[PDB]
Amino acid sequence: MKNIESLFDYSAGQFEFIDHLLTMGVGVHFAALIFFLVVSQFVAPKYRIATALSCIVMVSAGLILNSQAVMWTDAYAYVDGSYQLQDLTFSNGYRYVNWMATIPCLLLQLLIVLNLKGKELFSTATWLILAAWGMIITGYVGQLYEVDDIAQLMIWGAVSTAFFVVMNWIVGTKIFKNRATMLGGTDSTITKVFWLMMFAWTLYPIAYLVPAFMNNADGVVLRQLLFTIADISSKVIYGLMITYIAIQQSAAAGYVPAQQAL
Ligand SMILES: CCCCCCCC/C=C\CCCCCCCC(=O)OC[C@H](O)CO
Ligand SMILES: *C/C=C(C)/C=C/C=C(C)/C=C/C1=C(C)CCCC1(C)C
Ligand SMILES: CCCCCCCC/C=C\CCCCCCCC(=O)O
Ligand SMILES: CCCCCCCC/C=C\CCCCCCCC(=O)O
Ligand SMILES: [Cl-]
Repeated sequence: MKNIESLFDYSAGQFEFIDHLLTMGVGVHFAALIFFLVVSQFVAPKYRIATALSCIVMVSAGLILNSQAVMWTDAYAYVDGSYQLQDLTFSNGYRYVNWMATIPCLLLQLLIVLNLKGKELFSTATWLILAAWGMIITGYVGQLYEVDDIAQLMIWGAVSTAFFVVMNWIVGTKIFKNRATMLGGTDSTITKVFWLMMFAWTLYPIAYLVPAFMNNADGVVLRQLLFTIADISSKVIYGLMITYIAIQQSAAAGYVPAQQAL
């Protein structure tokens, strides 16, 4: 009742498009899961956790997308020519709770392929996860108000954006100060990963703001479309680049299965 999805009836085309976006997302993540599983054998032990983290992200995201898809079809019924709310079973808040788990995984795999270790790894991961959790929690509280109090959504979103900026500064600083340690020419690749991250993660706050500038049923569809683009880019495409970097550095370090795979 606190999310704008509950305010509207949906045309068959809007309802089925959203359903198909979510089910397509389930398929893409679980297909990618198999890919990350199979190629982990070609990654040196030093980096293999990075590919395992992608597996964890795929199943985490895939399970939440599957849950959203079933909640969506549980919540609405086709009555008198439109899909109408029947039960209070759909909200975006499950995405937020999940980010508490997947964002730390996405950040950790980056730090691993940057060749951080020991105390710097643990210390950097700690500040990044705290910043990320601060971002997610303040965003979560904000979107509880996307119907009733847009001013409060904006203020919680400003606080959340401050955490996002500081998090990105930490990430960027570590990348640019450590890319000279990277093997196999991946010092070039990692810079592209950072820009991909900036682009993809910025789509989420744009989706967060849809209630402020497109509070109608098409805005609900747009938000799910943006989430879908952002999820695939920030998790799947990002994971593929992380895995490429891990295998390339593994090969340059003399791991034979990596050398043969490439
Ligand atoms: C809520 C309103 C707040 C508005 C706030 C607007 C400020 C945005 C400016 C920068 C964002 C930081 C993004 C991080 C970009 C990477 C920075 C970096 O990596 O620094 C390079 C390093 O210094 C070399 O070694
Ligand atoms: C796979 C999911 C990912 C990478 C989620 C990332 C989410 C964010 C970067 C969220 C950022 C937000 C803000 C910067 C302010 C508005 C509230 C958020 C939480 C949507
Ligand atoms: C309050 C929340 C704080 C959470 C801190 C999280 C701590 C994570 C620290 C580092 C995880 C590294 C584990 C995997 C080791 C990879 C190194 C390797 O195998 O080459
Ligand atoms: C229970 C798992 C959550 C772990 C939280 C630990 C990380 C703390 C990070 C920053 C906390 C930001 C506090 C914002 C809460 C205020 C919202 C409210 O209480 O209404
Ligand atoms: Cl997620």
